[PDB]
Amino acid sequence: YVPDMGDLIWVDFDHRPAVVLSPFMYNNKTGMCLCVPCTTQSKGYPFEVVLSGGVALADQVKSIAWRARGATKKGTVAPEELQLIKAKINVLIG
Amino acid sequence: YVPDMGDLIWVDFDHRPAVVLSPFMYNNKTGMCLCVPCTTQSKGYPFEVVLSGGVALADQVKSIAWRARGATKKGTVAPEELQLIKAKINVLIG
Repeated sequence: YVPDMGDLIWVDFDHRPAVVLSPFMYNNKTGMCLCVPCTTQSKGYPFEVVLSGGVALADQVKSIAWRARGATKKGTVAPEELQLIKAKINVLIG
Repeated sequence: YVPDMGDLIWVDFDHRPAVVLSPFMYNNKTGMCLCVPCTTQSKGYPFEVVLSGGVALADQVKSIAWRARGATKKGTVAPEELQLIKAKINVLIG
C-alpha cells in the first residue's frame, strides 16, 4: 500500500485518521506524506471541513512518516471535500 | 513576542530553527503557526531553499504550538527566500 491524494489513513502509534494531500510519486519516493487530522465533533470553527461518512482540521497540516509507521487505508473523502481542504490551506499559507 | 510571516524562530524542547509561514493574526488568535525546519548542510535535494546567513526544508511544513513552548526570534529570511518556500509547497499540495 502506498497512500494517494484523498485517502483516509490510520497510522500506528506509541490515533486519529488523516486525509492525505500529497501525490503518490512523492509519497512512494520519500516515505513521507503531508496530511491533515480528523476529529468527530463539528464546532463552527473556521478551518473545519465536514466529511460525509468526520471533520478535517485543514489548518493542522503535517508531514508524517507513513512507511516507517505502517499506514492502513480506512476509505476515501469526496473530491469536493479534498478541494475545500486545499483551498483553506492556500488562503492561510499560499 | 508574536511570530510573523518570514521570521526565523527557535522553540523550546524536551532544536532546529524554523521559518514561519502563517500570518500574525492567525498566530496570535490560535497560539499556533505553520512553519518549516532548517538544517546546516546543502545536499542538492529538490525541496531545499538556500538561506543567506541555512537550508529550509519546504516539504516538511508543520503546525507548531509556539505560545505554549516559548518561542524566541533568531532573525528573518529574505523576501525572495520566503516566496520560494511558499511556491515549492504550492507545487506539492496546492
